[PDB]
Amino acid sequence: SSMILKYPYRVVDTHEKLKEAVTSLQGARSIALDIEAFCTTDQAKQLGRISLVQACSDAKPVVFLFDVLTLTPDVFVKDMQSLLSDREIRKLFFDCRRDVEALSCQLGVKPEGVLDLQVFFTAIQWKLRSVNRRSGMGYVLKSVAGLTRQEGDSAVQTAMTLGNRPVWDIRPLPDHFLEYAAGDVRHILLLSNYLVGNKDVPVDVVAVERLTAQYVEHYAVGKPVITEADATPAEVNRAWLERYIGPGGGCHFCGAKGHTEAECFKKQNGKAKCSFCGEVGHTARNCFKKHPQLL
Ligand SMILES: Nc1ncnc2c1ncn2[C@@H]1O[C@H](COP(=O)(O)O)[C@@H](O)[C@H]1O
Ligand SMILES: [Mn+2]
Ligand SMILES: [Mn+2]
Ligand SMILES: [Zn+2]
Ligand SMILES: [Zn+2]
Repeated sequence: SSMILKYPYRVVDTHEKLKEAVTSLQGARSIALDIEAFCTTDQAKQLGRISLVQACSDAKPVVFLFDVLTLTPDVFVKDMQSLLSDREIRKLFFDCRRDVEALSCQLGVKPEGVLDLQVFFTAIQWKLRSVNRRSGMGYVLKSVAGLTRQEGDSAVQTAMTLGNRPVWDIRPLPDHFLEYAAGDVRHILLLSNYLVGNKDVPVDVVAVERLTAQYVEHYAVGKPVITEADATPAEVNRAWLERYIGPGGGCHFCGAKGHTEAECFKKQNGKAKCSFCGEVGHTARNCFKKHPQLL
């Protein structure tokens, strides 16, 4: 699965290349998606103009970078909409809210069969700790796969953070912009191997598909979305978490919300440590080394 991180990118910027990419993605079971958009100077909620859509599936070891700007939304949608609409093909996102709004407003398509892995992580946190906070991809990759995420080129990130120019409008795109764009979908598809079809994961994939579908419905309405689904940008609607995931959990050792027993201070600090030999698990009064007359 760390093979996914070495998938090279192909730029899909012609009608011919688009048919080929579409043919390959049609054979997939899961497709990780992302959007790179023109930076908004204003810094309002919606993504700016779609520049690239990035796709990486379990059907081929490759990241497609669809140059929507060059192809035009019209040509892109003609060939991609049935695949986007096909609920039998899982679309994997990391925070789908804005991406879905953009697909709806700018391309006229609503994706079906969507799974939001940022929402998946929060659902796990809800189930175990009563935490409805959203985590960045870095934190999630670390916590779930033990991977330190290789950041993208700092020029790209800096240009974007300044917010005074579009950034993603230049053509051709330099190589380091393309490599930046390909980053997220590889991480998304990698991450889905740890979350989907894994019995160590305490939430059902279908419950998260159902929570994801609330986000798709809220954000794919053909127009800019005014009222947000979540109380603040960095969390997940608690009422939706109760509905699709169930009641929030907490620490089985001390009863408090916010942590599990493996992270409980009181559980670790409460365990017997031998004052004589140092080993956790017995007291001194039961220590074979301190008292050999117990052998
Ligand atoms: N630091 C940033 N400052 C401004 N816009 C950003 C920034 N990061 C991302 N964006 C915008 O959001 C899009 C999605 O980025 P990402 O969520 O990494 O896939 C980018 O293509 C930009 O349009
Ligand atoms: Mn994104
Ligand atoms: Mn991205
Ligand atoms: Zn505790
Ligand atoms: Zn001892």
